[PDB]
Amino acid sequence: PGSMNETLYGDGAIRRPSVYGSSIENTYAGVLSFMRRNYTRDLDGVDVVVSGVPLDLATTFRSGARLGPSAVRAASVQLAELNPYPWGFDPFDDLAVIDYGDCWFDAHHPLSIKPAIVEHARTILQSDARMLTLGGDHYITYPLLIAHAQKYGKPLSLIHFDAHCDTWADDAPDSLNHGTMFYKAVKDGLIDPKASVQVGIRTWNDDYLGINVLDAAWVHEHGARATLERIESIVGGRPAYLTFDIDCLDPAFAPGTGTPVAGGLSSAQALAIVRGLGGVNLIGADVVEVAPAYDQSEITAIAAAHVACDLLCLWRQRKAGAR
Amino acid sequence: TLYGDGAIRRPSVYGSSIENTYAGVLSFMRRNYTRDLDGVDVVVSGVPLDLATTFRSGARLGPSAVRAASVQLAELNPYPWGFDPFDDLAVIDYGDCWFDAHHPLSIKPAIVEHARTILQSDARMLTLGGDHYITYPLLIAHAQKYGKPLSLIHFDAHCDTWADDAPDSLNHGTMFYKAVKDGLIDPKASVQVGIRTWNDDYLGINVLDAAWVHEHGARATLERIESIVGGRPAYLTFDIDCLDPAFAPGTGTPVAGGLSSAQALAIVRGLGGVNLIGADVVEVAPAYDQSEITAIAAAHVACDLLCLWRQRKAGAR
Amino acid sequence: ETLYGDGAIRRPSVYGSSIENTYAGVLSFMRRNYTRDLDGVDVVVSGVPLDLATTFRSGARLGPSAVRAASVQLAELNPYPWGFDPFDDLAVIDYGDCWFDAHHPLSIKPAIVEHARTILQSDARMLTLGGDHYITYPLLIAHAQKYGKPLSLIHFDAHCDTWADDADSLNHGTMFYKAVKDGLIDPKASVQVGIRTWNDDYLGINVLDAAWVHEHGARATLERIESIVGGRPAYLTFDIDCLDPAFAPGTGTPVAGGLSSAQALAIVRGLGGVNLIGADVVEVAPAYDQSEITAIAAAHVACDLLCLWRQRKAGAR
Amino acid sequence: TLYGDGAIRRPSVYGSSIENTYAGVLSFMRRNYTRDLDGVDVVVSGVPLDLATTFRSGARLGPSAVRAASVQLAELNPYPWGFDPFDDLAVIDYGDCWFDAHHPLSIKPAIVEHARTILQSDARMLTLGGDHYITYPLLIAHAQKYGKPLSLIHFDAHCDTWADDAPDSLNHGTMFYKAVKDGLIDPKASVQVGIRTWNDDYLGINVLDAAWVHEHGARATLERIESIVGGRPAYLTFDIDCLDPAFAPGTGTPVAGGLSSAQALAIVRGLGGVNLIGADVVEVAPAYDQSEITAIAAAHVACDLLCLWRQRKAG
Amino acid sequence: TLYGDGAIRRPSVYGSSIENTYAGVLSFMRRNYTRDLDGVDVVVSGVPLDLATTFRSGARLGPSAVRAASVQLAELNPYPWGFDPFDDLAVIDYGDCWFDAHHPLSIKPAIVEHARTILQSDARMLTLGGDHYITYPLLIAHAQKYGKPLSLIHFDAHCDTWADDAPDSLNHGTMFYKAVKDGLIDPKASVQVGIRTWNDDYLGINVLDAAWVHEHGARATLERIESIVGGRPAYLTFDIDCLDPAFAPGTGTPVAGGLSSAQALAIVRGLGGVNLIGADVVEVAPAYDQSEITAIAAAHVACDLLCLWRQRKAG
Amino acid sequence: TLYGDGAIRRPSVYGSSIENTYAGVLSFMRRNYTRDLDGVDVVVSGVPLDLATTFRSGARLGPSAVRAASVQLAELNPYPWGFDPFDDLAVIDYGDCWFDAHHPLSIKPAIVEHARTILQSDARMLTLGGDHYITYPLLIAHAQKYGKPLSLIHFDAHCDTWADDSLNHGTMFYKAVKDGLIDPKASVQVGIRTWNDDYLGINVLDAAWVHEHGARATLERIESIVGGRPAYLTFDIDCLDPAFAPGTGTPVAGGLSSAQALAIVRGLGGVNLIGADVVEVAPAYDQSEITAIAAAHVACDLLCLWRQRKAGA
Ligand SMILES: [Mn+2]
Ligand SMILES: [Mn+2]
Ligand SMILES: [Mn+2]
Ligand SMILES: [Mn+2]
Ligand SMILES: [Mn+2]
Ligand SMILES: [Mn+2]
Ligand SMILES: [Mn+2]
Ligand SMILES: [Mn+2]
Ligand SMILES: [Mn+2]
Ligand SMILES: [Mn+2]
Ligand SMILES: [Mn+2]
Ligand SMILES: [Mn+2]
Repeated sequence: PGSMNETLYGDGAIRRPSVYGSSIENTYAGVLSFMRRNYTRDLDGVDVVVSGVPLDLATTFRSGARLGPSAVRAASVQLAELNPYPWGFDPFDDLAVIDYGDCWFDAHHPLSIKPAIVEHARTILQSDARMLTLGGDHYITYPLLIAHAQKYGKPLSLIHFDAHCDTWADDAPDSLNHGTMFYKAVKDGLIDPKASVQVGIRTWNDDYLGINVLDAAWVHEHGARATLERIESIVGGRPAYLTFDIDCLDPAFAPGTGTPVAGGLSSAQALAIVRGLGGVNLIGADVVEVAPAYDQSEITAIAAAHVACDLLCLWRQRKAGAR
Repeated sequence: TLYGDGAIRRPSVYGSSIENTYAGVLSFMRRNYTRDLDGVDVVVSGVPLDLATTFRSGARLGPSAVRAASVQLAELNPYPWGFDPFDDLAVIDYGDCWFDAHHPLSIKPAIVEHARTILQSDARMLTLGGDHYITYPLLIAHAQKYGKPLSLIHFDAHCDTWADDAPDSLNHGTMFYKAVKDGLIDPKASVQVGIRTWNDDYLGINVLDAAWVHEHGARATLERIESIVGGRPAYLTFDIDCLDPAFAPGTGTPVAGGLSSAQALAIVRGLGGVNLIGADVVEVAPAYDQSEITAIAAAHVACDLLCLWRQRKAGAR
Repeated sequence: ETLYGDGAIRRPSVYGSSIENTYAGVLSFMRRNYTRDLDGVDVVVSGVPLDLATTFRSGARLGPSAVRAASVQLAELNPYPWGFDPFDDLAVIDYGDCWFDAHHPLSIKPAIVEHARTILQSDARMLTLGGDHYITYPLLIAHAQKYGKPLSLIHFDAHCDTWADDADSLNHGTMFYKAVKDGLIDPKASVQVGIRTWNDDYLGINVLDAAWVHEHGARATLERIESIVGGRPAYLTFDIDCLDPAFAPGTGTPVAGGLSSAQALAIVRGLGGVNLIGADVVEVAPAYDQSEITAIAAAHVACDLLCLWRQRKAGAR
Repeated sequence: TLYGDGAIRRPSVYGSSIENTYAGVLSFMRRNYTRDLDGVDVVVSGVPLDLATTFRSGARLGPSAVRAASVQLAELNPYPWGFDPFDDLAVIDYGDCWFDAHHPLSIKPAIVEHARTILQSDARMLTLGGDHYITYPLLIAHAQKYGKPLSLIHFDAHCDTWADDAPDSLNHGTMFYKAVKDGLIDPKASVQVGIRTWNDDYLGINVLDAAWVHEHGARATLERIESIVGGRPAYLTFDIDCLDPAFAPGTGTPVAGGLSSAQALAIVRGLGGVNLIGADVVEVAPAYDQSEITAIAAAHVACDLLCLWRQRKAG
Repeated sequence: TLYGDGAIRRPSVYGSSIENTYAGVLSFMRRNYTRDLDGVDVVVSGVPLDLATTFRSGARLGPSAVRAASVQLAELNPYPWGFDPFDDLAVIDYGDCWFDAHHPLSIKPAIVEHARTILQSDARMLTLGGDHYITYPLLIAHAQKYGKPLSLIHFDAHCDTWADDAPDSLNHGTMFYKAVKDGLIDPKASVQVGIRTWNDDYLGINVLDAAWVHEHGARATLERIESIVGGRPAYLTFDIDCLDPAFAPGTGTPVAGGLSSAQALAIVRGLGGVNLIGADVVEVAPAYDQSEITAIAAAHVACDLLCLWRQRKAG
Repeated sequence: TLYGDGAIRRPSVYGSSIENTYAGVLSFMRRNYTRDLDGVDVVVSGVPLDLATTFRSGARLGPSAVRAASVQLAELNPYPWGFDPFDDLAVIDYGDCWFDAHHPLSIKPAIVEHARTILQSDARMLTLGGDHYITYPLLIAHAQKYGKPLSLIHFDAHCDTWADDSLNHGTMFYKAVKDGLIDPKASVQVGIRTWNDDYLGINVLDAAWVHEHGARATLERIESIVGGRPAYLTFDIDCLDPAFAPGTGTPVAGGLSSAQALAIVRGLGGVNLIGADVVEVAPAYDQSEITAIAAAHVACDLLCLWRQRKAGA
């Protein structure tokens, strides 16, 4: 440890002295941080912080998303072995990404959870790192948006991939519900519906609150490039937060989720869209609702890890293009 | 509005109740459990058969798997419909066709009698399988009420028209050969969709194979189905193995290269002008299902069929 | 006038069994009548689908449905070794579930207390299916109202659930600490069986740890339980994680070195002289179950509890 | 000695071959695949039936599951026997009894004829199920050969003696009522082990219930079995649901409170005194199995039965 | 016409037998189990290797999983072909290549010798893996027979051409770098289909990545393949991880955004103009499979390869 | 006290932190992830090998599965011990032994060097497998430090003493005996239920023997056999019946319960325990983590034995 010209074969997440660079791993072993990034709470010189919020108390059907962050970390091992495709660079050579670990909260006092998540995000945002957050159920995005609006102003543009709009009316602000937190976000003025977009939608709301909806059928009909171009058109250059609910994907591709809805996107379609979002002013992102107890050979977590990897690459390109 | 267990508490056959999605009585889409058919528009029932299967068994548990997989569909108005179908359409869950499996020759007449009983009420039947053999006695009873020959709209990897001249045989792969021979269905005005297995003699039934559907798309498939059946009385039978094993792992005879659930639902949703007299959704085998995704796709098909009947009940189509 | 299929929704009487295909039919607990009418009822089975108090894996919210599905074989034959059909003499119904607004978690405790209050007003016994173990605390509140306090608790669990907690908290590991402080249970006349986790302060409750049960045997364990509770009113709470993970993999907090189902059932079946006022069977998490074996073991415990009540109603004990 | 695929390569019915455990032709314990019965001591075959089941289906795939689960048993001499039984005992894998499931009344006579054919060779049959109904037509053929009544040694959570006066029903829970009423088995000289379900009329068959076995132990159970059957021609039928669901989750009718595989194997291994004329191992349902543990326990039972016959042949 | 267990009963290498789909000897598509190669057109064999894997192990059980998954394909004429290929094409199941895993340096020559032996008969090889490393020693033997350099048609999420200058290494991700360096395959006349991982140096092999296939479709892809290989002797190697993890979860290195089985089969079925000299289907890992869907997709690919050979024999 | 991710945040190697059981960094029993061995009593490390397996592969993922399965054990004082071992015993998670799998002849010396390096610190090794072959190079390193011959306490359905450069998880204890690493007369195998023509004079308490005579009789026989000799304990999870340990490469019916196995291990406080491993967990075959959970319990109890021995010294 620390010896001159020490080669780092294995366990880079706990051994690498710098936030930059990859190191050799056996894919089936080694410390399982997200894409093997350094485990640390030190935020100096960091561009992106990956962290987990292991919540499933706000779920309406199956529970299990509390284990989502660990599942996505475990599923990210192969993505660490090679330069991401089609990017063809190692993003960690010039993008400083760490794994913070998780947002602790006291589940047994559930009204403390929302402020715990706001404070977690507030703390990270004081560093000027971007947040890439692994869920956990979709409720987490509401306090994340609160903290993001503090830093980046309001209203924000939301880019929301989901089978569900999560904007069903809820007359109780204090409720812990993964299906009504974007109703609250709109009512709080956190997000601008006319400059926001929901992609892969295939469930019904009497009032989508004026948010642009590109439903699953629309995506299938028009294709990924058309979808990507419509997203760019809607958000323009506004500060945008991207929230990816893995149940956007068809249950064939994402069986490991609490509220599966037939007729969704393939991972190919979703990734083609995410990979093309380089023109967007992406301020923060999350990937939510992975429930490993319902996963099958980790395929859901693997797809979630790919989304997260492509989000990192988008940030690498933004940093490298401004250099 | 009632909170919890609407299937056993609502005094009316109409309307939805508030449920926790992970609890409450598990009838199909939470509809009232009852054997009283008076004023009912659609009867959901199960026929828990797998004795006719040629590969894996397990379809005998299909009806309970489809009921359990229907809980999310009861929470919201179906998409893209945007109505609660149960405000205007009276749908009940009858429970199941009982039969003595240990006397398997008694099974065909038990299914015919189950259907004859329900059809006496003028309700439509939406039947959950069970293996595909069940559709043959169901068609016998439907031909009694609606006349013959019927148009068959058949989603499946398999034609189920392989030759079989033994009448009393119990085979999920030959009952539509028997159906054509009995004059129950008109091959020229029938259509098989998603086919990807070989028969030397498809009996003149129109076939839109899986490769055809992939090449031409859902709208083209839908329009070809409409062209073939026209205004004729039609029975729709959906074998979940129509879908690729990726979308429907939970089935007895999986065949690679099938439809997505997005394709299949796009087709079914567009069939509202068809004179659908009855329907079934078969071959769900929960022992081979993975996180219920097969049963979920089956429940979506069943839900869309109810929405087609709601539009017709309401005078829209 | 024996009915064939779907007895739970068809029998006019609360007494008696019907013929079912084991793989079909309405899935109430042991096929008992689904009803909210408590008149003349001896035991009410209900679910409380909670998992918000869990400390490791979630999933117990689906426990009640899993235990119901797992009870189908128990309905087919007279329970063994009893050799009677308990439902000829004991009126048992399935009430469905306690509804609650999960998104307002502070409302859950009073919802469960009210559910139990309502049922206990009928003088039926409650046999409650969990759900995480927190449900037992509000169940005890309601039971102590009816039957007096302090009650004797017979608690099967790998966990004492008596770890100190100073605060309205929702925790399946601290509710028996609250129960003791509230004066709901008498520690000296209470017993915890299968314990294999550490507490600095077991609150004077008698502990028969898993190793003690293995060393002394089921008969010794039963007799020690009986000695501890004597003739006092007792509530029996069975956390399925009492059983070793080999027998009960489907649970949120599995701990190695537990009881077999043979051991647990030998104990429960022998508790016929105890004044059991109520009971529950908790912590079944079907997402972690394997070929339903956990839910099957839970259903067997519940069945035996019913048989104990039948024997008491019948004057045999 | 041959390397790989001994089941399709060995010219002799005797002897073992070197296999990679994770490859090679999957006959039962790698035995020769053949229909030639000349000079054979034991014929292993499958009857892939699950049409007679009352709860979960799946036992139709039992024989293939058991064969796949037997790979490790072929690698070493069985324990505690410590001999390779195939050096002295000629055992083949016949494959399966074919039947037309779509004509279900043809199944019973197909199984009788399957057994009658093999029994003409004087080999013993070790049959892999398949649901328990298969034991009834197997007993019909065995009674033809060995005389009636036979002694039945029956390991099961279920007595399978519930009344059923329709002879041609296909029911895995009533076929031993038919066997008793037909005079195929002598109830007074038969025994049921691991029982933990209720019948109002056990037909006078001796029952050693699961609780009894737990209380008294394998040695006591074994000795009671011997006392009941004495030297009478005995058929052993092992329903894997005798084992607790923890040990045998892969079965159609799981009942809590069962035997461990340690208990069952200790009993079976001790049966060298029994005049064992034929046996089966039934109700493995691989769709419900978990990491093959049920099929593994079933393959162990079958292996031990082969070892019992090796010992009897030597004595 | 025989009823049941045709793999061990048919005296001729041609023709099909009646099987219960859920029973019967489990050779690949029920073909005769034999090591006799006289008059044989195609030999199916397994190479149960996973020592060369970089992530999950489990491919060692691939050959048995693909054989089990092939039962339905044997019941009907393959679609859309509409003929029984086994009436005109003599296909056998050889069993597996045995190797001493405990001496891993012996594995490569064992596989070369397995292939050399089979190829002396002029039968084509259709080989079931096993991890992708197997294709390297297979290409060595194929180059001995058919000359060097061969055209490679490679379906995979991975190029397997990452640099590796240690000769004796056992690595499923570097063996095609070795194949190119050894002059076994011609990069300019080879093609990799479904690629979605990065290499700084694809060695000039033509790449049609997963995104390209999704954009342009099966017909455009198959036509580009034909254009690249022309009439050169071509070896087809199909890594099941070419398919998206939704269709092929049972594999050691799953990568999102892959092909459907509909796309892959449409391409493979269209390759009748290619001078196909041998083929393999690799990386099925049944411990990670879900209701056999991966092994089923793999069996479908193998079936279609057999139908291509039947057509080429007829031409 | 820290709330969450103690494995990467605690400045001291002693003490526990508050964790949500379903979250936080997944080191073994949440111990500090570090390669600094100064002042360390026990080093937990993984050796993710399955190249030596004879049936199912999958043990390469064993160490990660055992780590993940150890989360509940970190929440409470271990039972029946009733102390937090980490207040007095310094335990770290080193991570894993790296090796180049694609050059398999390099693996044995890599494992030896791994152990040699850790043993230079005087910490004890508790190693998570990985297939059983790992114990052979571990024993080589341990015999270098502690002298030849060692006592072996071996829990397994398999004797691994079948007669035999080879990489084989079933022959490495034949080599160990022939190399003079272990003394068979002062060694013991527990749970055995597979056949060898020559058990090499090692004392065997087979599965049936344990079932017949019980855990107390077994543990007393063990203590008797090994006396005060330096002893290495190797626990193959397939010692347990497949009902308790389905997640393993070579499952054999008729095995021990976790209750039996833990009763035996917990009672081994008189043994001069110099090193230990827990091997053959294959998570691809595990069912609701039960195999990995039993393996984590065995490892926890080994830590508790060392805590007691440090206190008794
Ligand atoms: Mn959402
Ligand atoms: Mn959603
Ligand atoms: Mn069909
Ligand atoms: Mn079909
Ligand atoms: Mn508890
Ligand atoms: Mn507990
Ligand atoms: Mn039976
Ligand atoms: Mn039975
Ligand atoms: Mn490859
Ligand atoms: Mn690949
Ligand atoms: Mn070992
Ligand atoms: Mn072992």
